[PDB]
Amino acid sequence: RHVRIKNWGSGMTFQDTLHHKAKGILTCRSKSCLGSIMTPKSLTRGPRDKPTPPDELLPQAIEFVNQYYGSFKEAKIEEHLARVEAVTKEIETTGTYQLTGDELIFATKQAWRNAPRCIGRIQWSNLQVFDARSCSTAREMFEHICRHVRYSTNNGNIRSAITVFPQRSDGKHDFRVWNAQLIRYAGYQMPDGSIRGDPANVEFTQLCIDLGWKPKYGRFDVVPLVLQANGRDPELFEIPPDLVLEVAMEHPKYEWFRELELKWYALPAVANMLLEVGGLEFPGCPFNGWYMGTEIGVRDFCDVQRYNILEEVGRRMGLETHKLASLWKDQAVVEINIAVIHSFQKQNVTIMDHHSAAESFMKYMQNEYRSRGGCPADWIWLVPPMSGSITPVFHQEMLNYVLSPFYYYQVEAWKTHVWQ
Amino acid sequence: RHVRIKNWGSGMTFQDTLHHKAKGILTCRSKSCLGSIMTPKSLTRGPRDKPTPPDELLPQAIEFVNQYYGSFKEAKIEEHLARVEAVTKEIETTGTYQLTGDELIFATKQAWRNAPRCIGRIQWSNLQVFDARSCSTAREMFEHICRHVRYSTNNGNIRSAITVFPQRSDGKHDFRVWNAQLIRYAGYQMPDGSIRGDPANVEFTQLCIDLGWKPKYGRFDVVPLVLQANGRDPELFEIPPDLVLEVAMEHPKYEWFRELELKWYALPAVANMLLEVGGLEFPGCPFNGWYMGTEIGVRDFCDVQRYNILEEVGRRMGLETHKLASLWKDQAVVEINIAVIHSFQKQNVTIMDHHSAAESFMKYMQNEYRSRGGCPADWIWLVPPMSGSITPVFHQEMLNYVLSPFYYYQVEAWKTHVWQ
Ligand code: HEM
Ligand code: HEM
Ligand SMILES: C[C@H](O)[C@H](O)[C@H]1CNC2=NC(N)=NC(=O)C2=N1
Ligand SMILES: C[C@H](O)[C@H](O)[C@H]1CNc2nc(N)[nH]c(=O)c2N1
Ligand SMILES: [Zn+2]
Repeated sequence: RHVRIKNWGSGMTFQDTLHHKAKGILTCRSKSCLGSIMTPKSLTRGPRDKPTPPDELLPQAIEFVNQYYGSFKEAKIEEHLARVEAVTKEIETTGTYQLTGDELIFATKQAWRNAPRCIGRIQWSNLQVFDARSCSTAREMFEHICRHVRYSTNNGNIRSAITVFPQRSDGKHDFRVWNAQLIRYAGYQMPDGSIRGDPANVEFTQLCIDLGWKPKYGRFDVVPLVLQANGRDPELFEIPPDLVLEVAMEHPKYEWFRELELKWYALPAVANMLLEVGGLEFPGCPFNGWYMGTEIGVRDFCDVQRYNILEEVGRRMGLETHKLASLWKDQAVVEINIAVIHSFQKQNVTIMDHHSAAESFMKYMQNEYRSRGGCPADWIWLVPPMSGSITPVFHQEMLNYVLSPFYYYQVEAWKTHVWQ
Repeated sequence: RHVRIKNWGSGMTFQDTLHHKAKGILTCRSKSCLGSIMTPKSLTRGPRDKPTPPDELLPQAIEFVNQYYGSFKEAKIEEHLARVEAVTKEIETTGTYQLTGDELIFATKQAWRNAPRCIGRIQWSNLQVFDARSCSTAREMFEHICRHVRYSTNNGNIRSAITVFPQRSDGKHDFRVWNAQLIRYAGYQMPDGSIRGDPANVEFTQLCIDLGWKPKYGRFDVVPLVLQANGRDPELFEIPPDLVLEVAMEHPKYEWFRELELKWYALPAVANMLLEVGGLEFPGCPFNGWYMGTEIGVRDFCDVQRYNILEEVGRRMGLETHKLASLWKDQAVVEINIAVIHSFQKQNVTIMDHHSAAESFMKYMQNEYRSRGGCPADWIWLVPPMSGSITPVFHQEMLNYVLSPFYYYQVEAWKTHVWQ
């Protein structure tokens, strides 16, 4: 009982059976589709008070094992039986189990593939897995994070990597990075109420400030890392500036663009999500890829609740800023995006334009239906926030479902954290 | 219970209660969201062979009367309940019922209001309803439609209007327009293998040629209306040229845009949908509004399966069309859309840009929540094909659901027509 989906631009169709393996968690019903909801609690894995009862954990562990051994081109039936026995007992003995280093590598790459809002999934097999499950202290987390950052930054030739911290035990000893991103700029509410820097980051910058960080009141101040080790209250650590590559924004025809004095960091890294694997939850697993120009050019720079430079750019381009119908906003957003693309390239830092990205995703999607008869995808997030129908993705019908392993959101740590 | 949704670019939130009155017909399960499917069977109201079982009909009939009568600030229980009585008898006796003139006006507007994929809904209360439920012939249908086209074109000052043809009886005497739109250009499969005109219309165009129309082999040849009266084989009727307002495409600065020799028609009218009202189905109800610039500039002119002029425009613009990262496709699509809105304005024909349209939709969405505690909306359809996040609609979370009255899809007539 597959579900046929079609691409109205190429006529290509896929039959989807994989969604049958999905968890019955989405909130859509016959009466209503809630697909445009950003952070549904269906895509959220929140805080635990007790450890997962072992009996409850057993079935999911075996399923992951079966899934792990199932990825084997050349089946290891014997190794497979062994491992299933090993896990059953380990859970029987320790109430939990540890993934081998290879099962973790597999689990990380698979959760990326099962990430329906990620357009960069064609690179799913190129992922550096930093095993940091041995971790015990906030300082150690800091060092693992700087290693990751130096690795992935790689002097501009950005590389993907994930750092997996210790798995959740009882939920009272979680290893989590409170930051949404590893690198992110601060936002400050000035004494008169106005905001300087990234307005989306005002709340968290205050937390940092409340924890001892010295505010610098600039437009682009990298906030410090707020690390929670072993469920202890978090500690601040500042990424050494030499590990933070940044790009100054210039525009290939507009000399004055440089006067805007804009820049953005090279490393996109999600730090506050939870990796789910065979029943196990990993509350700390920062991961990164490289940038899709539109994230900076359209969202970071043009969202009204972010940097909001559209008005000022339209004005400098000499556009009919007074009427919507002149499409000045659309001319501005394109030039800003050309700037972003042009600047990273100039400085030799990895960045992909939304067209090449979408074309790579179509390729990935086809490979997925070919290999596993399915590819969970969220149309709303995959389609670029600029030139939608100009991309193949816009014209692609998709199915959105949650498989396993999966990268879930969590409740923001400060919201749940009991300070001691 | 309600469902709270929020706009991330304004902070406004709504609490949806209306969704409970929606029809449980969406195919989204907990295990899968297929909201990106374009023509789902859940949104399709197909053919019949028997009349609607009166037992099934009656409740939907009553519900409608209640809704209708409930729509007055000044209530009238006497009149209301009597109309419930009347409709009961009618269905009991006749096995069906007939709406009043005012009820039909209410149903059409209310169905428009309940049209999730419509960004134009703020205008929902301004709709001219051409009653033609007495219609009996193909020429008569053609005459009602010519009246409709003339009223709506209004010399460029476009007006919204719907023409309701007789309600379906037993499914064997459906009054229907086979064409998707009232006005649309033809697509020809040329001998050298190329396609001339609108490629998306090659199939319907061949159908017309098969029914006896003389193909003109031009790029913008209006196809003949293919009209089915009382279930009879369809009959062709070409709309008087003088009744077809068109706009020659020109760009405000690019003098060579005229060399492209493009033009488009001013009246957009969905000709093949089904109006559902209290159990009643009206397979023929052509409606129209005015154009949102993007439909023509991004979709009709830029889809690769349509006119696909992106490449030559980019070339004419002197862009690095060989490099996707140059964002040449983005610069070209912006100028194409500026030509569109410029040309319509210059020729004094009604058209609305996507920022202005998106803005009005937000105004409408709020009124709706204040009014009925709901507003079914399809995010995927409502977000313009270009510059998505620059518009407030992108940042708006929505609930998509099916209410009554409602405009559904139908299986294309030819796929089901038994030629007598
Ligand atoms: C290989 C280069 C990569 C590119 C270009 C890329 C690009 C993107 C983009 C453009 C988004 C949309 C997010 C937004 O707009 O907020 C996204 C989301 C996401 N990416 Fe990828 N990504 C890459 C690698 C990765 C890796 C390695 C992982 C996990 C190991 C990953 C996991 C995710 C997840 C989980 C989301 C959803 C985030 C959310 O819910 O906010 N990505 N990515
Ligand atoms: C008042 C000016 C109007 C504007 C600017 C407008 C604009 C639009 C746009 C841009 C779409 C998306 C279509 C696409 O891209 O395929 C749409 C869809 C739709 N409109 Fe509106 N519209 C208007 C009036 C109306 C009226 C008066 C009705 C009904 C009497 C209506 C019913 C619909 C329906 C049912 C759809 C869904 C079409 C489909 O499923 O293909 N619209 N409209
Ligand atoms: C596959 C995908 O659902 C389709 O390409 C959709 C996307 N959104 C859309 N939106 C609008 N307004 N018209 C379309 O034809 C359309 N096509
Ligand atoms: C409300 C709506 O779901 C929200 O604006 C979404 C739309 N699509 C998106 N897509 C991406 N990639 N990133 C986002 O933050 C969003 N936001
Ligand atoms: Zn859904």
